[PDB]
Amino acid sequence: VREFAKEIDASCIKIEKVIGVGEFGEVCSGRLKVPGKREICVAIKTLKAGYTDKQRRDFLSEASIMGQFDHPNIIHLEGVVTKCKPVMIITEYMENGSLDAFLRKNDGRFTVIQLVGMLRGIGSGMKYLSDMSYVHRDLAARNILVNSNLVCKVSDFIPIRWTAPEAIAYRKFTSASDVWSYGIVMWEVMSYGERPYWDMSNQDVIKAIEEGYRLPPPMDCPIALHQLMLDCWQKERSDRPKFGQIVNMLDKLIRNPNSLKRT
Ligand SMILES: Cc1nc(Nc2ncc(C(=O)Nc3c(C)cccc3Cl)s2)cc(N2CCN(CCO)CC2)n1
Repeated sequence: VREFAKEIDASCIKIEKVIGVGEFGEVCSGRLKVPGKREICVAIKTLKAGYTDKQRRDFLSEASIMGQFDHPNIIHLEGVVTKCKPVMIITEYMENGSLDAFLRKNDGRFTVIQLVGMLRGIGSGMKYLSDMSYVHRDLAARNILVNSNLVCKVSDFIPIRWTAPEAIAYRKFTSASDVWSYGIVMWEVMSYGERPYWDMSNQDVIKAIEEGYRLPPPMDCPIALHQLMLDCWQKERSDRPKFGQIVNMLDKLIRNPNSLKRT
């Protein structure tokens, strides 16, 4: 048996403002208050006006997939509204928005241990997804959300410079190509949201990677963290660490913080 999205009575939802817009539709912030339970802030996603039946189905599919996941580092689904129009997907509200934006607005503001904690959370969520045979395909800081307590959660259920060479060249997407992407996310985090490969063109990036180029340590990045990035970017996908190993390695760095001394 599979999980599913719970139906939420529309009277329990109060939409407060629009906080994002896309080609798919839009996202709002609001409040959810169910009888007997404390009010929580939520995010509310809707389809573009005039959506078709097919679009409505593909939409309620993002919800059914999300309903399968219950982990502290994966965005939490509250439920759906389907008995009323328009259709909506409701999740927890992540107060600090996307990780890329958040770090760029807070350049230099966190400690190494805080940053490593964020990476450990992302890794834990990815271990959970990969455990379940899911492949994200689009792992990047822009697709991670952050709450008030700095907890990072995987969201978003070809970006060339986040994508493993075998996924670009042979369309082979696996957890191991997600691990490559995770390495890029590590670099984004430790650089406070710099653009991977800077001004290099997509073509230049592809050629450089094939010739053995890998990104350098971000400014003031511990060597141990950069070495882990390099492990994630092994050419042969089978040579990359698994997500469980990544999390274990981060846990060991956090437990033995002197290991973060060398830069
Ligand atoms: C675009 C945006 N989202 C934020 N938080 C979100 N939490 C959950 C989100 C989400 O999309 N859920 C979701 C849904 C609903 C359906 C399917 C799949 C998913 Cl994953 S979006 C915060 C934010 N900020 C704006 C700027 N800042 C200043 C403050 O006023 C900080 C806050 N902006």
